[PDB]
Amino acid sequence: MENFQKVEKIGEGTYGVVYKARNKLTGEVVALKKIRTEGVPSTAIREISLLKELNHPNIVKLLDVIHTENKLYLVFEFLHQDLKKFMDASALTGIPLPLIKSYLFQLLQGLAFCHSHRVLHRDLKPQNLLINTEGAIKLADFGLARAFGVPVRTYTHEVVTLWYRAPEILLGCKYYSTAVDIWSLGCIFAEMVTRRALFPGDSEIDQLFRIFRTLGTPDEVVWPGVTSMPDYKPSFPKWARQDFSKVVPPLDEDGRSLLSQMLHYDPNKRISAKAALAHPFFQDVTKPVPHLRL
Ligand SMILES: Nc1nc(Nc2ccc(S(N)(=O)=O)cc2)sc1C(=O)c1ccccc1[N+](=O)[O-]
Repeated sequence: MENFQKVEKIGEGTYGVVYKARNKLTGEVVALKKIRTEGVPSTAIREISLLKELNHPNIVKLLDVIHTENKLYLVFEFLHQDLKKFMDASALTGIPLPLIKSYLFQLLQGLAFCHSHRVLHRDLKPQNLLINTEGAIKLADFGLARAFGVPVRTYTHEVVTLWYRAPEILLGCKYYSTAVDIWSLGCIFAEMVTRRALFPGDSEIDQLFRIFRTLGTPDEVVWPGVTSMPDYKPSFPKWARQDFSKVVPPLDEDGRSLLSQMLHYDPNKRISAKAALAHPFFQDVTKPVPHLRL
């Protein structure tokens, strides 16, 4: 900590606190995540160093990893705003479609890259997507397969957002696939368009049921194997799928077609990041400059 001047706290998670800080030596401004433990997991710490090699324009750069004094510090390149704040600042007007499209395209490139390197994000949400004045957007705060005991109560405690969680996770799947990130990104795409969260559940069952109420209760026809999943109950209510044109108006058919493919129930039917990049929706993609108030 003596090597870093804390300028201000820029957030807090269940097991980590994030500060904007300055390197007393270099003068470089960074985001510093501080994580508290009785020796700390080497396995979890392992995966970390791995992320250091994942360098891509749409992935926040992990500069350094420091284990010391029973604390783990992650130092990342600093960006000035997250998508959650940007969406809130743009709620009255809405983000222009060309910017929505550019951000979606860039995030898919980022995912295409991590997925081809067998890296999953696992917890995409607007707060973990960072933007800069040049029109770029980047994936931040990648989640580990396991880096700390199943989070359920933080020091001061904070409510975990389930809004972007894929249905297979909610149904108890033990192994996540790259498809979980595509689902989360589709939820974010919908939110940028409508200016309302797609599935705002306040509990795991409410989250699951909100997804079911919109996309219809899944069955073996659309999702083979779903009725044998760990948390599936034959007692789940059976909702009919809602007309998709009601879900994200006034998004055009190209956008709606791509979103429907990102939200397929079956992880194996859900579009890949690579395939999504080739979807007709991106035929006219460009890279606009966002109006950012910092
Ligand atoms: N790199 C980086 N930059 C940031 N700046 C920032 C500046 C302003 C705002 S805001 N609310 O719009 O004013 C938000 C973020 S956060 C961040 C992260 O890498 C990060 C992102 C999410 C969770 C945890 C971490 N983390 O582990 O450091």
